[PDB]
Amino acid sequence: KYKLVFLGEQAVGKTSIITRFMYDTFDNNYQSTIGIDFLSKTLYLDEGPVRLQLWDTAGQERFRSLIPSYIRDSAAAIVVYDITNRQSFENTTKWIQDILNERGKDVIIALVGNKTDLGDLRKVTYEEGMQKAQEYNTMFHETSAKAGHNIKVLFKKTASKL
Ligand SMILES: Nc1nc2c(ncn2[C@@H]2O[C@H](COP(=O)(O)OP(=O)(O)O)[C@@H](O)[C@H]2O)c(=O)[nH]1
Ligand SMILES: [Mg+2]
Repeated sequence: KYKLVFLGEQAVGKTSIITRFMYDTFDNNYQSTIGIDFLSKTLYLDEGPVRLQLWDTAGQERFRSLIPSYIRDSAAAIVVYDITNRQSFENTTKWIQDILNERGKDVIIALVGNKTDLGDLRKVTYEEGMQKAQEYNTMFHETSAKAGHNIKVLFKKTASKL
């Protein structure tokens, strides 16, 4: 079993990405919520099966004292932002630092730009996201939980190198 924690500002798409991967579905009528959740899934890689334990967190500032417990013992950490929201992107550094403080080098980190189906509303370029990821040597991906685009490769890459 490997603990994968999802971090990021409220409403960027953490719950939706997780749902998309778990049941390959999307709630088009889903109106943002506050809460935490745990879900695990087994992925079969051309090397053997890998059990993943996904932690869906609550990123609002009022829950900051819970961050250490979110990240503790994690094998991987996904920092998610919204490509249409500049402020959610500016906060990625904060989340990446929380990860480094708590786990140092013993964790795989991935930076994800979500909501790629709203390209017309993009406020953060792919370039910017990629540079941030390169600054901290993390993985970089842009996804769309709504359309269900480029999400499976994210979990496959994490489950493979970990
Ligand atoms: N257009 C679009 N909306 C999305 C996408 N992912 C999530 N959303 C919507 O954005 C809102 C916030 O998503 P949610 O998963 O609750 O965010 P969380 O706070 O990170 O868990 C919801 O109303 C979702 O339906 C996406 O890829 N595209
Ligand atoms: Mg959520």
